[PDB]
Amino acid sequence: EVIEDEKQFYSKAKTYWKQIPPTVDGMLGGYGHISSIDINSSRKFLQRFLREGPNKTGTSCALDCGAGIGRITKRLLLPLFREVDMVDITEDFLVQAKTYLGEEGKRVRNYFCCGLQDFTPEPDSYDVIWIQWVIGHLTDQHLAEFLRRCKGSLRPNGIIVIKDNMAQEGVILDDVDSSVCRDLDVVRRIICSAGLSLLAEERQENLPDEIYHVYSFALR
Ligand SMILES: CC(C)(NC(=O)O[C@@H]1CN2CCC1CC2)c1csc(-c2ccc(F)c(O)c2)n1
Ligand SMILES: Nc1ncnc2c1ncn2[C@@H]1O[C@H](CSCC[C@H](N)C(=O)O)[C@@H](O)[C@H]1O
Repeated sequence: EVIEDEKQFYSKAKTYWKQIPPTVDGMLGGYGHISSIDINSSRKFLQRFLREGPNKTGTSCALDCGAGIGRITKRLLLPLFREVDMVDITEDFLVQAKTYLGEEGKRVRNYFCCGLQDFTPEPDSYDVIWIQWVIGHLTDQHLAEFLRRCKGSLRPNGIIVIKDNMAQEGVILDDVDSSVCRDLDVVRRIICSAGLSLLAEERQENLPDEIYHVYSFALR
């Protein structure tokens, strides 16, 4: 109901991200000062599955969805995992990632340039599949199909993490960058509709009151 034709929905957002500077501040819509707050909370939220316990999550390989120039790949994933794959729809950001990442960018194993609605991660490949601030660009059915494909790419004890914006009441339409913001209910329905289990749900604090609410979901 909030998407009249899907072809124009994707084509408008892809054009939007072509004209965005490959800087950290451009990845977050002009909020690059919160990158340190985000990464550190994502670091804590990720130890829940990395520390000792019954079902320890591996550290062999990870997949960053959205990624951009590698803001999360550089600060969060590359320190913790041996190899990291990146996937994005904007080729410019992946090219600029080779510079932004630096010496450690040599451990980035693959750069995929295509949309999540068309991306199929290899099975039995990743210990962590990080999906941050990008789900608002997919349709409700493509997001469920994508999460269904990610489940088959997880290694034993692997997890899927979704950290994106959540609306307070209703679906908020942002035609500035061609994205939809959803509430916790529709997201959890889509998550459950892919056959995934809720393992943890945490809300990011220490955030400006102008941006949306941000929640993290741990799935497998
Ligand atoms: C940092 C954050 C969370 N700000 C925010 O709250 O939104 C703001 C409202 N307005 C749009 C996005 C900024 C600036 C202008 C942000 C930046 S870019 C982004 C996003 C976009 C599209 C997506 F599909 C997605 O998953 C995520 N979120
Ligand atoms: N339909 C789509 N399929 C795959 N990636 C998309 C997409 N629409 C937007 N993106 C990517 O999602 C990012 C939007 S915000 C980038 C957030 C980034 N993942 C981070 O580390 O914080 C852009 O890099 C854009 O190229």
